[PDB]
Amino acid sequence: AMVPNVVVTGLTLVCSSAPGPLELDLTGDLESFKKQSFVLKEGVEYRIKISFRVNREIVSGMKYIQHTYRKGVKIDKTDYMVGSYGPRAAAYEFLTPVEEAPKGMLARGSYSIKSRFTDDDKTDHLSWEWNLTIKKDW
Repeated sequence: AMVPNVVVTGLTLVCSSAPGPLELDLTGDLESFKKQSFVLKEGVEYRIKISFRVNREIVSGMKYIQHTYRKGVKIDKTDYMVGSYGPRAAAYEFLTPVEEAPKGMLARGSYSIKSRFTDDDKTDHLSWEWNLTIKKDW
C-alpha cells in the first residue's frame, strides 16, 4: 500500500511536423494501445518523450529500452540512459535523441515497439507495447 516511488505517466512521439499530438497515457489501459497506431510521415525527424514521477527516494541509473519489431521479427534493440533523480512534485521529461523515420516503399508500413522503463536494480517500473505506421504522407 505504500505509495510507489516511480510512476511512469506518459509517452509522447515529439514531431513538430505532425498535425496533432501523439500521446499515450501510461497510467491507463495499456492493452488498448495494441489496437492503435501513430502515423508518422516517412523520413521525418522525431524524438520520444517519456514522462515520469519520483515520489520518495533517489532512483539510480534509470534506463529506457525500446525493442522494435516488423511482422513479428525483432529488427532493433536500443537502450537509453535516462539518469538518476531525487523525489519531487513536478514531472520529469526524458527525451531520446532525434532520429529520422525510415523512408521508401520497403520501409513503409507498421512497426510494433516493446518499451520498458527500468533502473540499475532492473526493476520493471513499467512495460508497454505500442505501434507506429510509416506512410508516404500524414
